[PDB]
Amino acid sequence: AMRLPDGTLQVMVEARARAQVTDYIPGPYLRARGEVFSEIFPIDEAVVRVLVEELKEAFEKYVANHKSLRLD
Amino acid sequence: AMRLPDGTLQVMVEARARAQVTDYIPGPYLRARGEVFSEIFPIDEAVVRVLVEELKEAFEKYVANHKSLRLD
Repeated sequence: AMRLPDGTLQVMVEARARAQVTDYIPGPYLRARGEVFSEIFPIDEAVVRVLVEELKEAFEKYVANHKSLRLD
Repeated sequence: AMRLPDGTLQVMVEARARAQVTDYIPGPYLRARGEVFSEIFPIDEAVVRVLVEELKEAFEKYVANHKSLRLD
């Protein structure tokens, strides 16, 4: 984080995990707590790899259409 | 500035940017009160790079084929 003497405070953040909200407090301030973590992983990743190849093909095709999408 | 006694002036120029007039002051001579210039900046020139060649070929193949305009 870097500070600037102009009334605008800019800070960069990175996402690491998720959280759940069950208890709610009328803010300000707002306070909650998570109960369980919900996450799943792919199974039999051969089809997942085929889908990844198709997604890469789609991304490559989209790159070839960057003549008007304004992207590097 | 190089002059002749014939009422005609030859001056070489190099334009910087277009200038507009908001309030006109009658003369003679007619004087104009300038304001902030209407300037632009290039952002995300990736599309501009393709546009440059697309615009270039249109007259590059024209002057080469059609010669009545007689451009260099």
